[PDB]
Amino acid sequence: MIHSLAVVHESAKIADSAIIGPFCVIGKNVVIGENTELKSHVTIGDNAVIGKNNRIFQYASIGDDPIDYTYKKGDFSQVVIGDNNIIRECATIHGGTAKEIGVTSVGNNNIIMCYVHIGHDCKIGSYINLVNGVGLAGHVHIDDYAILSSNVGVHQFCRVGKHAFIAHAALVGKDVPPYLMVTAVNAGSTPCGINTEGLKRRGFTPEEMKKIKEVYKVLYRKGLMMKEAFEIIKEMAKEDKVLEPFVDVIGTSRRGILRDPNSSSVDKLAAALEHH
Amino acid sequence: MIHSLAVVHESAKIADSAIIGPFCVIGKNVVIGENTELKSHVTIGDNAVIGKNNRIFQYASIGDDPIDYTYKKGDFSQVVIGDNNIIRECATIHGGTAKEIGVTSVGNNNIIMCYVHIGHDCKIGSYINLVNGVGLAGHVHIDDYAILSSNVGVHQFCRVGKHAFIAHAALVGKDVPPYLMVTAVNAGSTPCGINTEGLKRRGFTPEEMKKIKEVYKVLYRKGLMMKEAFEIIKEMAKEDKVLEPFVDVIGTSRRGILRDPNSSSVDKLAAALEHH
Amino acid sequence: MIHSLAVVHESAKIADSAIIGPFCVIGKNVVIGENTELKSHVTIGDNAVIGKNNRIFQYASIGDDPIDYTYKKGDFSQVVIGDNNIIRECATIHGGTAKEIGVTSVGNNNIIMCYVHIGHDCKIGSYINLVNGVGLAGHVHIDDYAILSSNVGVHQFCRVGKHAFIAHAALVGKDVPPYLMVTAVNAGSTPCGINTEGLKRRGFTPEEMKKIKEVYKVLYRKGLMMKEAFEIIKEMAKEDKVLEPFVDVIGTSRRGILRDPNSSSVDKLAAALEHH
Repeated sequence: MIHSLAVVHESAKIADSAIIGPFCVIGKNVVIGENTELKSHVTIGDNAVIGKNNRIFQYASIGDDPIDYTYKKGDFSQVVIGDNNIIRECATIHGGTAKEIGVTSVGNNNIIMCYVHIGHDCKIGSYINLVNGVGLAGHVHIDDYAILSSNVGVHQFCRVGKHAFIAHAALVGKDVPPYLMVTAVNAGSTPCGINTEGLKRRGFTPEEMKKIKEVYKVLYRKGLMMKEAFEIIKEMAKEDKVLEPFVDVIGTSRRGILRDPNSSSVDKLAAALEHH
Repeated sequence: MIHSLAVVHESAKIADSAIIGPFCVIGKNVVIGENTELKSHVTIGDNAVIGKNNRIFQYASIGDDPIDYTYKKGDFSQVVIGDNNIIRECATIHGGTAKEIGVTSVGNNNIIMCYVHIGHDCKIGSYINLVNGVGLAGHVHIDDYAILSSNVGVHQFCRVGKHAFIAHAALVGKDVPPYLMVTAVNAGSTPCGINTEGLKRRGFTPEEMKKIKEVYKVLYRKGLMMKEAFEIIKEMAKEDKVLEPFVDVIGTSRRGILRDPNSSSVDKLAAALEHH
Repeated sequence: MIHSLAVVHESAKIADSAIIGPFCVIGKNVVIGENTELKSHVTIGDNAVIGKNNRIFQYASIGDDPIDYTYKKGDFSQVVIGDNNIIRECATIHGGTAKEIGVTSVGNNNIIMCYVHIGHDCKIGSYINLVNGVGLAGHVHIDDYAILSSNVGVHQFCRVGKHAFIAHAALVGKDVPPYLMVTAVNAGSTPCGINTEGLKRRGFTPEEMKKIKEVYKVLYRKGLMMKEAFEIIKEMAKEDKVLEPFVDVIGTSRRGILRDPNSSSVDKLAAALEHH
């Protein structure tokens, strides 16, 4: 039911089973799917497409103007949201810009928590947790099952690979390989092993986790340069397909791969001081 | 007066002298006490109990669903708020969960500032300042008179003892003894002496402050392990009751006590290089 | 047009061409100028003065009570905002206090982004970017063209000089000279050269940039104390007027000047180990 105290543009298409609470404002050419609830005080920008079974909390702003100095009124701007999402209080999801395709997209089954910001042209996958205060600048890709903890910041054009975990207040300025744990290097971020807890919970087998950890070693513990490491990883991925996401993220990197700048202190050459 | 433009469920109990501003949304079985003002755009969740003389600012969300993967609709969730509180813009206070008692509680005379988040099952005491952007994950206990500065984050199940001061952007991952100053170790937090400024202002005497500082030494400067330090503190507390809160926080710790990991650099054994 | 679903006090003066969206709340003795839009859900506090061509987004709170323990009802509190500003979602701009003049002021052509907090008695100049989550405690001065990146915090009474750039999550606790790049020293902030990118974009010439960089050297690379450096800078400013803002910020400092505490590691005396 559309509450009598909501404002809805007449061109909006709202499924019968959708709940539009009091004091919601729904813009031009919006589509809202079946069984989606907008609790109260929700603003939906022009052209937004929202799927089924979504729960959107008060003071969430969805599909409104990008914050981009290159944007000007007359540009087409859109947010697409999938199904089964929870979007909490004061979240902001902005539409895309003309320099790409004008689309910000969010997939399925995500938990987007309080004060979370998803900037213009982001691509958010499925089954993701964005904890309170996460901020994603424009053009950020977050892959399936990733966890970004509270106050995590991700700079423009960065990618977080599948099943990664980013710890409280880490700043992500380079691409994060899948499966990784990333801690705050106070200002910045560093690799901190594999997300073994998430992986066990999601049904990864000992054999799969062994291969993922070996890739971690190849990347960060064997004294190899990125060219040499990537070549080894590609060969590994042939036999073990659970490693394919490594090939994706590293191969298509825009901003370079997250490194451990202090690996030389703990790599093979540092720790091998005996024969055998 | 209940503004004509507010939405109030008919089962809500609102004192005559309460002010419910325009565009407020008040849920089922809510109780709002005498002389409490809800300025405008305030959302109050089902079952919430709010005391007297409270001032709640626009876009504050109080008593709504917990963010907890263990929560499911059908669970009883409640926020209890005491008297004389100020709750500022965009604050979020979530109800409790079924794994405890389903109650988040806030005491008296608190200042909860802009964008502050009080997660499920928190217990907030009285006379506390939570500065802009403070985030408290579930099950956090904040004791009386504590100051948590801007952007302070506290992880789940942690406790901040009475009269503590937590500096800008510190992350609290262990229990904080009463009376302490805590600074940001950039990512994390460390002890930085006693909150002498707050303590003087609150009427603590030279004798009391001398004993509190001696406990600081026992904990962090005498080269003692926690078992040995706690035993000394317990004996001290018999003679001087101002130390009792030390016994409370340390004795009942869930997450361990905040340490100085670099105490060995500045302890008795490091600084004693002469006789006498 | 004033939307039928907005609440406007009868003493408010609103220009014909102003757009007051649905669910806005406009307080006593407010003035809103020509061609300013308040999108929806905007709260404007008593006595606020807003200029022309402003665009203010949903859930922005402007001109309401200061967060100051010295403030009491009956004190005059005001926000003044200039022209051509963009103020994004969930921004909070608080009025001034009685200990100064009771005025918070914002100039022209600013971009104030999501969740930005401008505390009591701030003075914000023109052409400034305050990126998401910036927090300015009371009495903060931000000079023209400054960029404060996401989650930057500025303590009370601090000044950021013209054309400065403050990097992600830096904490500003001292005055920042004009033209500087400032990075997060994880907890705190440090000088990191000159804002050469902003300066080139704003039409600064090679000669001007050469002089600005020489002042950087005088301040941070020649092993000089602040008294000696300031005296040299003052003489430099006579010949080259682009340096005058250095004289302003350093000469009138309330909180001291931002230093590089580790300059002795990289100064003239450290790097000069040969003749010639």
